[PDB]
Amino acid sequence: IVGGYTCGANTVPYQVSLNSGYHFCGGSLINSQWVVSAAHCYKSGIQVRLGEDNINVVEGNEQFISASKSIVHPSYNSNTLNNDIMLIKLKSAASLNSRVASISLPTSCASAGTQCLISGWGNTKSSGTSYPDVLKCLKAPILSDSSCKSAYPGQITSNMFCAGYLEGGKDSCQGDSGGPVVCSGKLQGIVSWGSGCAQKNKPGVYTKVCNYVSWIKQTIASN
Ligand SMILES: Nc1ccc(CNC(=O)[C@@H]2CCCN2C(=O)[C@H](N)Cc2ccccc2)cn1
Ligand SMILES: [Ca+2]
Repeated sequence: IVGGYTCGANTVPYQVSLNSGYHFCGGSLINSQWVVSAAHCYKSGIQVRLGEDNINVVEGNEQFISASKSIVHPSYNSNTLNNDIMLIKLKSAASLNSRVASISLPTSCASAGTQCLISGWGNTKSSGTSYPDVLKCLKAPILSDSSCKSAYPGQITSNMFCAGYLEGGKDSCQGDSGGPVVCSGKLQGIVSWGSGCAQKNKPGVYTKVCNYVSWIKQTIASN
C-alpha cells in the first residue's frame, strides 16, 4: 500500500496473508472455511495466515491453516487478467473471534464515489521497494467507469473497476494482490493490477466481486 496508514492490529479481521514460506499475497475470509483471493496469486502449497498484524512476529492472535484446495475461476485469463479471482478452502475451519472474522459478499455493485478500505502488506513505495511488517490501510473511492477506461483504454472489462486517485500518490502495490477492497461493509474488490503504483492517471484496478457472487456461492456449495 502506497500513501496509506498503519491500520492497527486486527482492525481488518477478514484480511489474511497467503504464505508459502513467506508472504506473497493477500486474501479475504468470507466464511469460516473459505478465502477469496486473486487468480494470479495461485500456487500450490498455500498456508493461510489469519489474525495477523506483524507478519514477521508471532503476537498471539494468529491462526495458521493449510489450504486443502484452490479453485481458480474457470474463465481466468492471465493475458488480460479478466476474472482474476480464486477460492481457497481451509483444511480446518477458522475459529472466528473479534480478530478473525468474515466479510460479507455484495448483493449489488457499488457507485462511483463510494469510499472503500484497501489493505495489505505490499510495497509502500511508488519508486523503489520497502515492505512493511504490519498491515497498511488506504481509504479510496471507486472511480467512474469512464475515468477507469480512459486511464486504461482497451484493458478494462465489465469484471474490473478502478479505485483510488487520478492525481496518484495513494494506491495498492506489489504484495497487496488478492487482498480486499471493502465498501459499506461489503467485499466489492480484490487487488488485481495497475500500471506501477500510485502513478498519475493510473489508479489501481480491482476484480469486480459483485459479478462473481453466484459463482462463489455455487462453487463453495459443491466443494
Ligand atoms: N495496483 C497495482 C497492483 C499490483 C501491482 C503489482 N503487480 C503488477 O504490476 C502486475 C499486475 C498484477 C500481477 N503483476 C505482476 O507483475 C506479477 N508479478 C506477474 C503477473 C503479471 C501479469 C499477470 C499475471 C501475473 C501494481 N499495481
Ligand atoms: Ca504475526
